[PDB]
Amino acid sequence: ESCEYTCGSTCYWSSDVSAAKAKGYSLYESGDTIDDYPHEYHDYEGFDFPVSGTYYEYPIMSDYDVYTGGSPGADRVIFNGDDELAGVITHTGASGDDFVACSSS
Ligand SMILES: Nc1ccn([C@@H]2O[C@H](COP(=O)(O)O[C@H]3[C@@H](F)[C@H](n4cnc5c(=O)[nH]c(N)nc54)O[C@@H]3CO)[C@@H](O)[C@H]2O)c(=O)n1
Repeated sequence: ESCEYTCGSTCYWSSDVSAAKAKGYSLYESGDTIDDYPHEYHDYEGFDFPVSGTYYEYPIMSDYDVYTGGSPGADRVIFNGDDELAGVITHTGASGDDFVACSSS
């Protein structure tokens, strides 16, 4: 129950991240979307993610429910077509539609 990632003030447990990615990926895999998620993520920000691209983003929710439509909020789980985790990012602390990385702890 440690915070794998911390987005602004939000604590995500490894299980939170995994469930988000898992959802995002099962959709990616079928070629489906839910309110435009998962979305390809360009990485214009320049994050040097530990896994290779291309990357996809899927909302990760501060209430810990898996995204299934509606407002996506400020946080995103980044994964690739091999279901690998790249990271967790957020709009929280960034200027607009731009992102900043979530910290570990
Ligand atoms: N400060 C903010 C800003 C947006 N949000 C919500 O975020 C969503 C949409 O955000 P998001 O999923 O990131 O939508 C982004 C992505 F899907 C898409 N995209 C693709 N590649 C990239 C990239 O490298 N960078 C980037 N910033 N956006 C990208 O480009 C749009 C941004 O222009 C919306 O409902 C907003 O209400 C928020 O809660 N707080």
